[PDB]
Parts: sequence; C-alpha cells; structure tokens
Amino acid sequence: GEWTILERLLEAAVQQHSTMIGRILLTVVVIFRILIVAIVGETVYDDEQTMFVCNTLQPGCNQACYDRAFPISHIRYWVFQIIMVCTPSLCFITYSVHQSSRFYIIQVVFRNALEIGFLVGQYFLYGFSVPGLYECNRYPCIKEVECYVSRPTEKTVFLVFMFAVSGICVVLNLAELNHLG
Amino acid sequence: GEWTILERLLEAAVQQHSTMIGRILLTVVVIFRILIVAIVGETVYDDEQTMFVCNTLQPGCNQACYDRAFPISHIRYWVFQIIMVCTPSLCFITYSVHQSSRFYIIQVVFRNALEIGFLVGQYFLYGFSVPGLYECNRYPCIKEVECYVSRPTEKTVFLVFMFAVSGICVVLNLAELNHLG
Amino acid sequence: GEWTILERLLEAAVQQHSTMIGRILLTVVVIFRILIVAIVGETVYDDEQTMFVCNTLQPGCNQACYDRAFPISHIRYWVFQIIMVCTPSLCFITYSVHQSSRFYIIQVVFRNALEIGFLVGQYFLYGFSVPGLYECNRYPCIKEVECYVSRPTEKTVFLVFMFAVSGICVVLNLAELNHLG
Amino acid sequence: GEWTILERLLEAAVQQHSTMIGRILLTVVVIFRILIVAIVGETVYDDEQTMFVCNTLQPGCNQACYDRAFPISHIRYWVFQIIMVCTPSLCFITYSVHQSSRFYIIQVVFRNALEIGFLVGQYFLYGFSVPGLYECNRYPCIKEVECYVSRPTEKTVFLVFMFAVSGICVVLNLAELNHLG
Amino acid sequence: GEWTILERLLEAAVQQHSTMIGRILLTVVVIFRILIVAIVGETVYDDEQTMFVCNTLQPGCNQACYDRAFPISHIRYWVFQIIMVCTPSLCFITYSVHQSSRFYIIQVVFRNALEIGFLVGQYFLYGFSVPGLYECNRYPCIKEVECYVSRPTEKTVFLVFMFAVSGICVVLNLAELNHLG
Amino acid sequence: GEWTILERLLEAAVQQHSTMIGRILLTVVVIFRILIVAIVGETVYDDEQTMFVCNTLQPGCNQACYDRAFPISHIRYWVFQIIMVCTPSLCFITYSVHQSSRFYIIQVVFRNALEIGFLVGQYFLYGFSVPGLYECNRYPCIKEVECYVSRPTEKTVFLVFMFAVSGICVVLNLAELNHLG
Amino acid sequence: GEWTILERLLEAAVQQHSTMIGRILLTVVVIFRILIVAIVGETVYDDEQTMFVCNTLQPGCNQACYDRAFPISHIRYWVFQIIMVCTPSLCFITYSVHQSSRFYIIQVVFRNALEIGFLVGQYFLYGFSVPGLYECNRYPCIKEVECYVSRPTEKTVFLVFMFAVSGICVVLNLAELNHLG
Amino acid sequence: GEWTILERLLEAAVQQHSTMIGRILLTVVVIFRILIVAIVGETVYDDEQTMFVCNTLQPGCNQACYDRAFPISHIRYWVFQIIMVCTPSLCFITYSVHQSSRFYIIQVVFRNALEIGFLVGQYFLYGFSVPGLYECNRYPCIKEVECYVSRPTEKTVFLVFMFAVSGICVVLNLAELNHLG
Amino acid sequence: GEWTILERLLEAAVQQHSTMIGRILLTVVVIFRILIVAIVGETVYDDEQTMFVCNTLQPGCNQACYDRAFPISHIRYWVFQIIMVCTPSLCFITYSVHQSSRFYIIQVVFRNALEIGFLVGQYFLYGFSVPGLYECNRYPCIKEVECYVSRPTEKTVFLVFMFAVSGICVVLNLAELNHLG
Amino acid sequence: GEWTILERLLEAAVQQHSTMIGRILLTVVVIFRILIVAIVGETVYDDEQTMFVCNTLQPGCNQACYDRAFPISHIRYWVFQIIMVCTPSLCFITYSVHQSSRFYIIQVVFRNALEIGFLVGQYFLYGFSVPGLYECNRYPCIKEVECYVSRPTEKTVFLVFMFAVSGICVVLNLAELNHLG
Amino acid sequence: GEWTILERLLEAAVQQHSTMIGRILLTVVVIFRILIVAIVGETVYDDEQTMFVCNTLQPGCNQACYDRAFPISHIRYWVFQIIMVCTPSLCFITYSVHQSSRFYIIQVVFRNALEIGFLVGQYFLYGFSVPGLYECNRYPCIKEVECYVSRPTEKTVFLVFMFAVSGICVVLNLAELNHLG
Repeated sequence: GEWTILERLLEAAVQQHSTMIGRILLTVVVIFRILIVAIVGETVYDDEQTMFVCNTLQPGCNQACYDRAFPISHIRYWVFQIIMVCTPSLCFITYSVHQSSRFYIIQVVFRNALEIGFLVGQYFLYGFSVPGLYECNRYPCIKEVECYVSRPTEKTVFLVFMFAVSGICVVLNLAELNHLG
Repeated sequence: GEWTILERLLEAAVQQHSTMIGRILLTVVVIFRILIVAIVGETVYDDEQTMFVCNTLQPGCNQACYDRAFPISHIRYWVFQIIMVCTPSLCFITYSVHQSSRFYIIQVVFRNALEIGFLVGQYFLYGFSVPGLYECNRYPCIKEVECYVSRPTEKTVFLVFMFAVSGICVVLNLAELNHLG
Repeated sequence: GEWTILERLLEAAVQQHSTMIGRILLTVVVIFRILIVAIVGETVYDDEQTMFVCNTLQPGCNQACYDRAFPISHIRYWVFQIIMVCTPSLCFITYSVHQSSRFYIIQVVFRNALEIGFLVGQYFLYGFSVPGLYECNRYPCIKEVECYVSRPTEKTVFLVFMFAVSGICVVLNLAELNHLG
Repeated sequence: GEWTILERLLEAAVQQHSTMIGRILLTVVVIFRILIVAIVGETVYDDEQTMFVCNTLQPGCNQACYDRAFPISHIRYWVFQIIMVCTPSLCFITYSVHQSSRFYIIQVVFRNALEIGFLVGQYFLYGFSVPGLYECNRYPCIKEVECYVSRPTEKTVFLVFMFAVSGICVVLNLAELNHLG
Repeated sequence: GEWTILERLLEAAVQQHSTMIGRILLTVVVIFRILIVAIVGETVYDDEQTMFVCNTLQPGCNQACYDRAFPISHIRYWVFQIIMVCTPSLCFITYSVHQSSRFYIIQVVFRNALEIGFLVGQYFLYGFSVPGLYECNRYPCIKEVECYVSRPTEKTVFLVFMFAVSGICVVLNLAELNHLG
Repeated sequence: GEWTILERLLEAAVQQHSTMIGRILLTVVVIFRILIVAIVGETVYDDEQTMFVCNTLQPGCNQACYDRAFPISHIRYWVFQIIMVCTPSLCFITYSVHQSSRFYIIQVVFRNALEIGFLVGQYFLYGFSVPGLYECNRYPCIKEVECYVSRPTEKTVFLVFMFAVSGICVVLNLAELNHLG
Repeated sequence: GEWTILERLLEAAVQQHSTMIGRILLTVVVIFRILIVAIVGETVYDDEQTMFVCNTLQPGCNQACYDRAFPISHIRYWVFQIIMVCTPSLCFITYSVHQSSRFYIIQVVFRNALEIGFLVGQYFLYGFSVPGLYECNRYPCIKEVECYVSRPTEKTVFLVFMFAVSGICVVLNLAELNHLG
Repeated sequence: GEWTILERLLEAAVQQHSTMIGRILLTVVVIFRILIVAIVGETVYDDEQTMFVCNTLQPGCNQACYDRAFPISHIRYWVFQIIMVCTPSLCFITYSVHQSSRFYIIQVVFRNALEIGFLVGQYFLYGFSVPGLYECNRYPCIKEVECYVSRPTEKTVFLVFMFAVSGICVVLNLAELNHLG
Repeated sequence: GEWTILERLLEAAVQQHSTMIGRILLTVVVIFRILIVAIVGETVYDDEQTMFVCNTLQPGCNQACYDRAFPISHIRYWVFQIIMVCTPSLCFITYSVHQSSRFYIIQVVFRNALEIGFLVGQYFLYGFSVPGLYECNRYPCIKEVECYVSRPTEKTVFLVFMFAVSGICVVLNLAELNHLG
Repeated sequence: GEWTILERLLEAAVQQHSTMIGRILLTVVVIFRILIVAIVGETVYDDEQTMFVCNTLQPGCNQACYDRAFPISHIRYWVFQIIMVCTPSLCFITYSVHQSSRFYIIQVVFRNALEIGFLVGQYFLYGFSVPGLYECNRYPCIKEVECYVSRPTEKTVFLVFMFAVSGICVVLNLAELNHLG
Repeated sequence: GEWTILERLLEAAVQQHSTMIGRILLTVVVIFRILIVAIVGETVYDDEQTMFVCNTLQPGCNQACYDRAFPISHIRYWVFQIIMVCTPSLCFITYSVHQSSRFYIIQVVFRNALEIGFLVGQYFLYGFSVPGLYECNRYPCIKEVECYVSRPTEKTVFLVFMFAVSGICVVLNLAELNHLG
C-alpha cells in the first residue's frame, strides 16, 4: 500500500534521543521487517484463495475450508504488527509539540509488551510451518474432505524468517529494559 | 487511491492551535484509521464478489444476492468516514486565508456529531460480525437459496477493530466537549 | 490515474484573488469531488462488464446490452466533469504570465454555465437510481431478453451523493453570480 | 505509464519566449490532451481483446479478426501523437545549453506539419465512429464471420472528442503560422 | 517499473561536458526510447501468452510453442538495451567523485560498440515483422501444429519504429566518433 | 514494490569514505542488480503458477508439483539477496550518529561472506538452467507424472546473467579484501 | 412395439363376409397405414426432444416449450388411430363365438364416425406442416424465446401423406355407407 | 418386454365358458389395455429421469426429487395391474388339468376386488393430472427447490385414458356380479 | 421394423401366375432390395444428425442445416419405395377373394410407372454422391457457414448400389411390358 | 433376453405327472416370477450406474463405490434364481428319453433346497430396502464420501415383492415335502 | 437385423441335389459365417465412431478422419459378402418353379467367382491387421494429425478369422470345380 506515508512519519519520529540498543533495534525494524514486507511479501499471498482447491463437488466448501485454514493472512498480521510496534515511537511527534526521560521509559515498557505479545500470538495463530494438505469438516462440506495449499514451502520460509526477526527484536527490547533498570 | 493528496492537505491543517485532547485525537485518527485503511484494508475486499457463490443455476442470482448482502463495502464506508471526519479540520485552510476561538468550538461540535453519527450508522449497517452463510430470497432467485461469503473471519476482525477505534475517538471527542464546557 | 499532476496544476491556480464564496466553492470541489472520485469511486466500476450477465445463448448479446444500458460509465463522466469545471480556474496560469477583475467575471460566468450544463446532463444521462434489471432488444439479441447488473445499490448511492454535491456547487455559483451583480 | 517524467521534462521546456497563440496552444495541449489520456482513456481500452468475441468454433479466428479490426489501439496512437507533438518544444532544452528567433520559426513549421499529419492519419486509420459489429474474412476464419466489439459508444465519444481537440490545435497552429508571416 | 530512479540517476549524469552530437544523441535517447517504452510499450505485451493459442488438444504444447516463438519478449530486450546504452553515461557519477578527455573518448568508443551490438542483435533475434501465424514442431506437440499470435500488426509497428530509432542513434554515434578522430 | 525507500536509504549510506574498488562494486550493484530486478524481472515471474500445467486429472497435483519444482521463486531470492548484500552499507547510517577504519574492515569482511554465501546458495538451489519439463512423484499425484513450465528460456537467461553479475561482485570483494591485507 | 399380436388378431377378424369396398378399405389400411407406421415412422420421432433446443439459459424452459409445441407426438396419435379404426373389425371375434347383417351395418356406421373424427382431430391438432421455428412464452421461460425443431421437412412429408391416406379411407367409408343405403 | 408369452398363455385361458359380459370385458382388456401399453406407452416414459431437471447445484438432489415425485412409474403400475387382473383367468389352465360353476363365481368375485383395488390405488398414487413443476424439500436438497418434468401433457392424457378404461372394466365387473346374484 | 409382416404378406401374394421375367424381377426385388435394406442399411443412418456438425456458435443452426441438407433420409425413401413397388403384387390377395389376365396387364403397367417414377425421383432428390462438406445459408445461421457430414463414402456406396439395382428392375419391367405387347 | 427358448423348454417339461401342490407351485413360478422379471424388471435397472453419482472430484471413485454398493444387480440375481429353480423340472426331458416316483422325490428334495438357499442368499445379499444414500470409503476415494442412488423406492418395492413371492414358493415346497412324507 | 427371413429362405434352397463338397461348403458357410456375424460381430463395431478420437481442436476433423480410415465397416462388408455368396443357392427357388445339371455347373462357376472376388477385395480393402493409431491429412484437418482407434486387437482377431474362413471356402469351391471337370 502507501508505505511512503509511514516513511515520512518515521522520519520525523527518529529525532528523539536514543541509546545504542534503541538505534540497533530501529535498524533491525527498518531493514528486516519493513523493507521485506513492503517489497517481497505482497506477491506471495496474492493467489492464496485462487489456487486453493478441495476435492469435492459441493458449492461453498472452498470458501469454508479456506476461511477455516487461514483465518487471517500472514501478510496482514505482519503489516498490523509493524504498525503497532512503531506506535510508541510515533507518539513522540505528538509529545514534542506538547512541550513547545519518563516518556522514554514508558515507551520502552510498552514496546516490550507489544513485541512479546505479537511474538506469542504469532506462535499460537500459525505455528512454525505451513503444510501442503488440510483436512476440513466444516459446513457445507460433507464429513471430512481434503484440500490443497498454494506455495507452502515459500510460506514456511517466511514464517521461520519472521519468527527469527521477531525474536531478535524481543532480545534487544529486553536488553534495553535491563539497561534502564 | 491517492492518499498523498490527503496527506499534504492534512499537513497544512495541523498548524492550528489545539489542546491536549485534540492532539491525542489527531494521533489516533492518523495512526489507527488512515494507516490501516490505506495499507491493509484494500486487499481484503478485493475478491468479495468474485469469490461470492450461491447454490443455484439461475443467471443473475449471484449479483442480486451479493447486492442484497453487502449494499456498501466496508472499506468504502470507512474511507468515506475518514474523509468526512477530517473535514472540520480541513476547513481551517479556508478560514485562515479569510483572516489574512469560536471557530474551534464550532469545529468540536461538528466533529462530535460526525463521529457519533458514523459510529451509529456502522452499527446499523453491519453489526458486529460477518457470517459465512447468507440466505437470499430476491429476484431472480427462486424462493430462498443459500450463498457463501469470502473471508468472513478476517472481515469480522476488521469490523471489531474499527468499532473499537471509533469508540475511542468518540470518547476523546466527548472529553474535549466537556473540557470546553 | 495521474491525479498528482492535477494537484500540482491546481496549487499554482489558487494564487488568484477570490471572494468568500469562491473559496467555499473551491473547498467543496477539492473535498467532495476530487478526493472521493480519486480514492473511492475507481474500484466500484471495475467489474461492471465482467459481472454483467444476460439470460441468453447468443454470442455478442452481452456486449450489445451492456453498451446499450451503460453508454458511458459514471466514473468517467465524473472525472471529465471535474476536469472541465476546474478549467476556468486553470486559465489563470496562462493569464498571469500574459500580464508579466474582468477575467474574474468571465471565469464566474463560464463556471456557472459549466456547472449547470453538467448537472442537467447528469440528470438526462442516468437519472436518480441504477436498477438491478435491464430489458434489452438490441441486435444480435433475439426479441427482448433480461440482463442483470453488478452492484446496483452501491451505484445508486454514488449517483445520489454526486447529484447532491453538484447541486451544492450550483447554488454557490449562483450565490457568487448574484454577489457580483 | 510514467507521466511524471514527461511532466518534469515539460516544466523545463516552457521557459522559452512564446507568443499569445503559443501559450493558448500549450494550454489546450496540457489540459485537453495529456490530462484526459493519462487519467480517463487508459481504462476504456483495457478489455478490448478480452471482451471481443466472434461467432465461430475456429481456434485463432478471434486473434485474426481483432488484429484486422483494430490494427493499432486508439490510446497508443494518441499517446504517440502527444509525445511527437511536444518534441519541438522539447528540443529547446537541447538548444539552450548550446548557446551557453530562427529556432522558434523552425519549431512552428515542424509543429504545424506534425499536427496536420496526425490529424489526417487519425481520419484515415479510424474514421469518425466505432461500430458494434465487424465482418471478418481473414484466415483461419472460414469465409465471412461476424464479430462483436466492446464499448463502442464510449469509444466513439473519445474519437469525436479527440478529433475536435486536434482540429482546435491545428487552427491555433495555422493562426500562429500566419502571425509570423 | 521504477523509472524515476533511472530519471534521478540520469539527472546527475548529464552534468558532464558534451559536444553538439552528444547532446542530440541524449535527446533522441530520452525522447524516442525512454518515454515510449515507459509509457506505451508496457501494455502491448501484456496478454502475449494469454492470447496465444494453438490448434491442438495436447497439454503443455502452448507453453512449448510460445517459448519457441518468443524466446525473449521485445519489451524486455528494449528495456535492457536502454539500461546498457546509458551505462557509459552513468559511469560519470563514479568517475567524478574519484577526481574530488580520455574518459570521454573511452565512453564514446564503448557507446558505439554497444549501439551497434544491440542493433545487430535485434536484427538476428526478431527480424523486421511479427507474423500472425507460427508453425511449431516442439515436444510435447505431435508433429507440426499451427499457432496464432496476439496483436501482430501492432508489434510489427514497434519493431520497425525501434529499428529506425536505433539506426538514428548509431549514425549519431559514428558521427561523433569521426568528429573526435 | 517500494524501491524508492531503498533508494533514499542508499543515498544517505553512500556518504562514507570508500576506495576505488568499493565504488566500482557499488556501481555494479546499483546498475546490474537493482535496476534490472526492479524493472525487468518482476513481470517474468508473474504467471509462473498460472501457466504451470501437469498431465493428470488429480485435484491438488498442480500445487504439489509446482511447490516441489520451484520451492522459492527466483525473483524473491534475488530481492532478498539485494537487501542482504546492502545491509553492511546501511549500518553506516546507524554508526554515524553514534560518533556524533575498523568499521570499514568489518563491513568488507561481512560483505565478502554474504556475497560468497548467496552465490553458493544460488548454485545449489537452482543450478544453471530452467528446463521445460518436470517429473513429479509427490502426493496426491499418482506415481510419476509430467509437468510443463512457463517461459523456461527466458528464465535461463536471467539465471545465467545473475550468476555472472554475482561472480563479478565476488571478484571485486576479494580484490578489496586483498587490498586491505 | 408388438405388432405381431395385432397381426394375429387381424388374421382372425378378416374371416367375415365383406363387400368390394370393404376389402379395398382393408387393403388400404393394411398397406398404407400399418406397414408404414410400424417400419418407417418409429425412427423419425426418436430424437424429437433430444434435438429440440431453445435460445436461453433458463433451466426447464426446453421441457416447457417442447411440451407446449408438441403436446402429443405424431407417431402415437397415428398408432392410436390405427388401433381405434380396426376395433369394429375386431369385435367380430367376440360376436362370432356368441352365435356358436345388422352387425355389419353397425360396424360400418361406427367405422365412418371414427374415420371422420380422427381426420378432423388430426387437422385441429397439427395442421398441414411442421415449421422449423417455434415461439414460446411459457413459464419458466422469460417473456418470449425462440426454439428450433428437429427434422421438420421429414415430418411435414409424413403429415401430408397421412392426411392423404386418411382422406382416401374416409371416401371409401362414405362409398360403402351410400352403398348400403 | 416379452408380451408373446402372455399372449400364448391367454390363448389357452379363453377356452372357458363365459357369459356375454365376460366376453365384452375380455375384449376391453385385450384392446384398450394390452395393445396400448405394449405398443404406445413404453416410449413415453423412456427419458423420464434423463429429462428431469432441478434448479440447484447440489449433487444428488435430482435423484432425491425424482424419486420423491415419481415413486413408481405409471407404465410399470399399469403392466403390474394388467398381469394381476388376468390372473383369475389364468388359473383356469391349472384348474382344467385338475378335473382331467363355483370356480367361475370365485373368479368373478376376485376379479371385481382386484379391479376396484387397482382403480382406487391409481387414484391415490397419482391423481388425475401430471403437472409440469414440482416443489422438493428432500435431503440433500437445501430447503425447497423447484424441478421440471418431461412430457407432462402427454402423461396426463395417458392417466385420464387409463382411468376411463379402468372405470369401464369396473362397471362391467359389477354388471356381471349383479347378473350372477 | 416389422419386416416379418411384409414377409408373410408377400408369401400369400406370390401364388399368382407369372412369367419368367416376372419371377426374375421378384427375385431381384427380394434379394437386392429387401434383404439389404432390412439388414445392412438401418445402422448406417443411425447417427446422421448426432454426428452432423457445423462451425458456428449459433443455437439452432445445426437443426436448420441438417434439415436443409437431408430433407428425407435415404433409408426411409428406400423403404417407402420398397413398400410402394410391391403394392400391385399385394393387390392380388384382395383380387383373389373377389373371384371366390387383364389384372396382370394392369399390374405390369402400374409397376412400370412406379419403378420409373421412383428412379427419377431418386435422381432428383439425391444425385449420385454424398459429399463430405455442406454450405448452409439458412436462418438462424449468420450468412454462410460450413457443415460436415457423417460417413459420406459409405452413403455414396449405398446410393450407387441402389441406383444400379433400380435400373435393373426398370429394365426387367420394360422387358416384360414389351413381351406383353 | 431370449425368454422364448426357456418357454419352449418349459412346455416340454410340464408333461410330467404332478400333484396339486406341484401345479400350484408351477403356476406361481410362471406368473409371479417369469412374467414380471421378463416384462417389468428389465427397464428398472437400466440406468443404475449412469444415474449413480458421488460428491467428489476423484476419477474412478464412482466405479469403486457403485461396485461396492451393488456387487450384483438385483435383476441378474433373480434371473439366475429363476433358471436354477426350474432346473429339476428341466431334468425330466433328459430323464424321459432314458426310459424310452423316485425321480419325483429327488426333484422335490432338490427344489426345496434351492428355494431355501436362494431365499436366504437374497436376505444376506440385499436385505429388505434400498436406501437413497450410500457411504463409501474405498480406494481411490479419499476417506469417506457420500453417493446417491437411482430409483430407490421403486427397487425397494421389487425387493419386498420378490421376497414375498419366494416365501410363498418355499411354503408350497415344504407343503409338498410334508405331503410325500 | 432380420436374420430369420434369410434362414427361412435358405431352408427352401437346400432341397437341391448336392455333392459331398457342396454340403461341406454349406456347413462351413452356415456355421463359421452366419452364426458368428449374426451373434458376435454386431456389438464389436457399435462404438466405432463414438470412441474414435483425434488430437485436434478443429470441428469436423473426427468425421473426416474416421471416414478416411474406415470407408466401409468390416461388419457390413461381411454381411454383404454373406448375402452375395448365397445368391446362387437362392436362385434354385426361382428355377424350381420354372420346371413345374447345367444349372448346378453354372451355380458352381458363379460361386467360385464370387468367393475369390470377395477374398481379394477383403485383402485390398483392409489387409491383415487393424492398428491402434492413424495418421490423417484430410480437410478440414490442419496438416497431419494423429487419431486413435477403438478395440483394435479385437478387430484384428475378426479380420484374421474371417480371412481364414474365406480361404477355406475358396479351397472347397476349387475342389468341387475340379471334381466336375
């Protein structure tokens, strides 16, 4: 979508005083999250429902089994996570005009809570792999039927990579949280 | 669409004197509404009519039942709401060149009325969930037929999130309205 | 399309002296016409001919009945109207370099004539609603056949909204015309 | 396509001394040609071959009859004409750095020749209307078959409008040519 | 694609001292190559494989005969040629920071070699016309089958135009090469 | 995708002191990798799964055999490689604000390791050619079936070109590594 | 069907005393009616509903329009007529065992009434020709549609032939009725 | 089927002494029942399930609604009735070899009971007409659907004719029953 | 059909006194006409309309062009001819019971007239060959279309054979007519 | 099939001395078994596999589930039973020519054993009803699928009727077996 | 077809005096030709054109290639041969009534000529095998295409068997011809 609005909002939010860990965390967020989702990830999840098939003759069973197997797309969860993680750093724009280190501590606390919450939610929603087969027993499908997934190896690679990057950002958040004391 | 024109119009409209509540409300509007609709929401409602199916052989029944089940798309209602809510803040551009706190009070009154109107209209148009089945008895369909919806869980998540954000902005509007007295 | 070229052309054309009514009219044109057509209206008329169906087996009858029912799309009529209405305000760029209130009066007269002409043409071309059924008796169709329309409720809402906005701009044009005398 | 490169090239080419007729001609070219082709015309010719059908069972006859009926699309002829017409005004950029009214006369002569050539070529290639039926007797089609066209009324409106605008620019070119003597 | 990055790279590479022939060559390259490929040529080759058909029932024969008839698309060959031709002029950016007429001679020699190489390669790859029929005897097709091409007249016009423009740039390159001696 | 964000990030990262080999390497990376992937390569891999066919009647065998034959698309591997290779040069932005030749040596070591790793991984993932046939024995396919690939000659040309460019950048990296000693 | 049962029933019913006209009538009935219907007519009306088509997409309209156009098949009307006409001659078997010229007169009266009734009914049911087109406005068909008939020339020949034979048998019946007085 | 076996069985069963009413009843049974069912009725009910259609996409709903609308075919009910009615007259063959008017009375009583039972059962199973539409709400059909019948006018004619013939045979049976006393 | 009824009718009609030519003619009629039509010819014309195809998409054009190309099937014309030719020999059954050489002369005259009439009608209806292509310009077909015939070589062989046999029977009829004088 | 050969074989086998029970049993066998199977039952089981459908996309699953649900057709089991039951009565033809009450006792014993064996086998093979749904888990079907049966009510009526008739013949066989002692 | 008419004609033609070789030849003709063609051969050639397929998309190419590969069906050639071979033995019926060993010699000469002619014609028409593939280059087929045959092994067995039987009958005919001298 419109990633340049977020770019220009983030350029005015990086004028805040930050520590070494905070700048390393912003570098990891800018490179390993925004550039990869905004360039590479969009096209992978383009034909997810078009190339999703089930072995049946029942109308409406493809929609039911696709919605049951993929309640939320990976790419939209990652975009929402990117937006939510950068919110505490975007509240500096609002806070600066109010004055024209307590805020920094509050930002660190909120950022750690968001990073851990999203990492745990990513583990519970998806897991670690995307298999190539699905078993569906949802109405209007008759008993259990079998369905086939589009590009499962290339979505397992994104899941593993994203989980690794989120774990890195969680470690840096806890490092800075310990640094403040 | 062309969100950068709205961005440049909003950059020239935030030069007005504002209170703390007004800046918190603008931050919530910029982050939780514009960035999410302009980046995430567009692709969700892309194959809404393509992946909408009904169990019939009657030509024209898909068009009738899709138009009866989704009179207006969620994404267009939200974009229209975003445009209408920011209108009182966009009338500052016109008002400033006229002079080259009564206006602020009028803006607050109009903004509260718009936020409450859109929140109530969102409740009456859609509700709180998007089910995965629809029952249709509209011409040219013969008696009642059953139709299936595309991505219902992922549209229920957007409805609930948008309702929560609109309720937050309504609370901030009433807070500032009480603040003025 | 390329709406930023029109934005940059309109930024250099709003440097002209204007009255209160002229600035209110420019605000209505910028917000209620350009931002809505350039963001919301494009996707509504995307599958107009793809999701247009007729109850027949005759090749070429869909093309004939779609062209007979929708001679010109609504969105292109509105874009052309937007371009034509802003032409008198775009002739200021050409007129300013010539000198390096008669022009203002001529602009007001032409703008009123264009606004009234387009409003009447919109009434005669389309009407007030888009029905969900069409009756077609055009070659190569055999006698009369029935055809079904895509998203009729959501195109009736745009027609009614656009007619209301055009009536507002006509009232403001006649207000300024009376103001000059 | 990339219309902003042409916009930035044309901003550096309008720094040349020009007469009243030359500025009126540039205004007509900028508004009635570039803004309409770059915004409105692209989507009209999008499903020209997808929604082109013939009444036959012969493979390859649709491709043959579409290529015989529309050798070159209208939109590409107009874009090429726009590029070629503005070339003499784009040679000022090259000529200015050479010096760091003979050129103006040469430009006027070439511009008149190009405008008349393109107007006559548009008359011979297309005509004045786009009919809704076509008769085809090209291999691999068996004898003569009948084919149906997509959006013929809306392409007749563009042809008539473009011919009117090109005639206006030809009249202004001959006016300036007579003015120089 | 992203033609504005190439535009901004070329704006910083035209600050080099150049002769009259070198500026005429840059004008021909900018207008007759970049503006035409980046605006007009992209849509012509959009449905090249979708609207390519063969008269057979064998699965996989369309892919084999399309790959045998069009090993590389015209538009990608032209884009690669545009990028490669402008490389010697893009090495000025790297060379200028090194110093903070031998280079000019080396650039002219390399540019002439590239222009002649691409012109000869275009002659050997494609020829002068795109016919509307193809004869294919490639596996998995059974013996020889016949295939039909999409928009052959409109691709013959581009081939002839591009060959003419490349011949013009070759003549200007040899003119400057003779000028240096 | 959004290549202009990477362009603006790379403009602020080329302000570092560099040697002759480092500037030649940056020129090769900017021209032969970024401009080609961001302009030419995107459209080649657009219909890779749509135009992938197998000779069977089994539902779900196309998805299984496409995922087994192309675990990761070439274009996404190249984009990821481009992002990862430029990371050491993007850590200069973070390092510069820390101070407001050891870093240069560390950057060279990491850049050499990344270039060699990606070149070897490209050899093991893909090879040197893309054949036009595939043999598949993956569930749900019955025993072994044969599948056909889309545009194999035009993807072999990209593989060979990309391998040549990566070998050039590896040679320049080892040249600079030897230069430092 | 089982025509040999009727043959053996008719062999035992021709043992009655008869006049010259009665034997000529039995010869015409045996040859021109039974042998033609039982050998030639069965295959003509075999694909009457299979090869009956209408120009519509409405399910169930073929059944409605075939039943409206051909309420009773010609061949079954003729077989029923053959059975009914020979009934008075088959009542001799029952009457002969009762005795083990009044009956003959009663038979002649009944046979004349049956022959005239069937000839008039054949005129009112069918007419004189079977056209090749039909116009249908029966539910579930939408307004009027057009339908096409199978073998109309070959069913017109049977209608004309059967009407001629029935008129011959009516003339012979009235000849014998006058003969008795 | 094999009607000649029944013919030869009935030839050996008509050697019994009979009254006038019994011979008139045998004549009505032989002519109006056996000859019509064995010649005319077989082909009418040939495509009853092939030309039975319902307006749905559900597999198995045609079988369910055809079995619910026509539990037993008319032609098989009539053949079974013909076989059962002639059984008392076929018990004479068995009774005659036993001896090598009490039996006649028992036969008359049983024949009257069978004729009345079959006439009442025909009224309760079918009725008096075969409509051209059916409403079905049987599993697996979703709610109620509408189905269309093949040749309804020509099956109404057979029902009415068969009911008239059965009423005639019932009147003759009661006449003979009264005759015996 | 029921050829055994005609066999048993012909066994009782060959008891008439006949000459040598009359017995040779009856032998040719029995062998070369009845045995070939009743055994071989029925299956040839079984899929005449099922395997008749035309190159069009127009509903109802197959029925129109089949009825125009084959107004009456060959096999039914031959069966009717066989029945009509043997009628004078079947009038002996009726004439013999009347008496319980003038008749023979009348029979010969009528038989000669029938044989010559049918031979000439066969020449005018069909000709001498059945081609494999047909050109049709009958409604609802659009202009002229081309249609393909089923088993044309095997129907040309029957036409030539039947014409030869009919010419033989005509020569024998004229031989006997001359013999009588 | 050829039921007249069995009729003529049974006419020469009923010349044996028999008791009252044996003649009643032969009457029940001739009427309630042979006439019903040879006339009525053949057409019921004609489209058993054509109108058998399953809800799947797997090739070969219809054949597997039809063979699993109906291992042997009812009509062929009944025909085989009819042939086997009448064998002891057909051994009289062979035994009579050998001589040109011990045999009668042996025949009764064998006939009782066959009747009881077939009745028990009919109970174990089929049961008492034919349901309208079937559940299938046979290869190549994926897990369990559901299949639909053709004419289940009309096959339940035949099963119940045949079981009743076979029970009657078993009672008569045991009556005669007790009679002999 | 009607083989019983030929049976009854042959029963009245075997009353002629014959030698040992003539009776052995009649036994071979009756058993190895008539019983096999009239029982076994009819069903083999039932789906010859239905199960004949070609690898093309051209309408009408199946009819052309089937008629070119099988100009006359095997079964009809054999039936015609059977009828023609038995003609000399059927002329005895006509010759016997003329008298109420010269004829026998003439019959033997004609029978030998017919047997040898048909055997040679069978060799030239068909050959010795029926292959499973066919190569067709007949209009409307494009160049050469490949077609597949139904039941080729089972038609090769009939060809070889029929050729062996015809050779046996030719040897017996020459044996009797030599016997007469």
